[PDB]
Amino acid sequence: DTELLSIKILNAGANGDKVVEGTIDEAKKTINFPRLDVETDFSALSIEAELSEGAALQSEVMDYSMDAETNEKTQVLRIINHNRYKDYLMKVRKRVPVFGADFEKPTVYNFSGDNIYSDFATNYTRCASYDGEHVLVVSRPTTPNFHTPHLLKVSDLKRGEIKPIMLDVTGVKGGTYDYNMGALINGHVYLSSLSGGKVSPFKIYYWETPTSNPEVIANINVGNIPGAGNRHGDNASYNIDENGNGFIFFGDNAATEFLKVPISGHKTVDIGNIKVLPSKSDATMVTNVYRVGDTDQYLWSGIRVPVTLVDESLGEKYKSKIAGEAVAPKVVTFNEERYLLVCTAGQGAASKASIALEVYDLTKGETIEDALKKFDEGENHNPIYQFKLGGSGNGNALAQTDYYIEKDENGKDAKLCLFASRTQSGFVICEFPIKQEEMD
Repeated sequence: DTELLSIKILNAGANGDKVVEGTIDEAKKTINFPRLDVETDFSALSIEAELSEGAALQSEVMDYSMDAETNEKTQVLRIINHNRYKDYLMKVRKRVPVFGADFEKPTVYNFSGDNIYSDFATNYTRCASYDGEHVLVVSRPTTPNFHTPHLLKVSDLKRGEIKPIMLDVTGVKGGTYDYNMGALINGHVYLSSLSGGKVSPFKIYYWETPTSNPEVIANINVGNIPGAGNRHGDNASYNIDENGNGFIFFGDNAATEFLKVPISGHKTVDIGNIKVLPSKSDATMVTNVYRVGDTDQYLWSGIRVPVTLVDESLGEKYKSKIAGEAVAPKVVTFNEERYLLVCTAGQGAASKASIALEVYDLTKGETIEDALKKFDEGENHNPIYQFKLGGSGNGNALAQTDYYIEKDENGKDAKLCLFASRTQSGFVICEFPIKQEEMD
């Protein structure tokens, strides 16, 4: 007959004691095995086989020596008898570690497109934020819902249940709009008013918990800020660390500047150190400035401002090629990879922006500047993941991003959860597992 009925490697693994079964494809005359530990002594693999009556292996020991660079090697396994022989191509492979999120396995909770969150169907809601536990919807009340700003518990939304938890907004008044932007940070809620001129109150409010009374933490007289523009609060980039320290950036409507507003201890706004930073008309009113990790650098982008690495005074360090009206640029580190999370805005009825959550791979490179350079230099500039929110271009295309990382019982990253929201399109939560070794 002359064939190989079964085969095993008897001495795989660091300790040369793992028995690994082979798969024989008789039509193709091939033999495969699951990938072996990289610590295996591949120079002398001992094998055991079942053959047809009378057939012998040439040898029971095979040399699959590979250099550290190579992950696979094929050798001929010959079976012989009294006058016949048959050659099989036997492939042995090393395990290859894998990193980051598996973007091929999204779990999506969609409140956009056909399922657009109702408050997001008008320009009376221009902001939403997410922290894994809730979604904050900064809705100004309007027909027919008349919803004030509220939270939605993520566990409810995953079951398709919309159950608004309204914030206490007693005394939350002042400004051309009482509220417009906001954020969920450290389990707290922040909201800011829209100041329509020098004399319009520019207020920042804080909720310790969802059921707390509101606290006014700032009431900024824009008229007392030398160099400030006319209107603030159309956009906001809240950068507040785990100790409640950082800056809120507020670009003026005319895109002449940003107000950099310092915050410490979660609630203390330093009015004596508000800085006016130069912006440019191409940023537009839809623009954001977000801190890279716990470093002293930030990413700035806008409608006609590609994602740019800048210092804390908005001094330009590196302009990347990531554009397409990507706004709210956040750098996410997850399971040893580094991603850029953006939402494309779609500002102007004629805009051709994707209107989408987009993720770009920025893994290769030491620093964020190196990573942006390496991205720019590569052949492929497509996002590694996209979720289109639907809708079309409008005149108030404010968009937000956020993320949350779930860790396992051992403190290791397990699940990457990404959020984007866009005015008049809605919001999405997209969850991804860590990659698993292609156990092929």
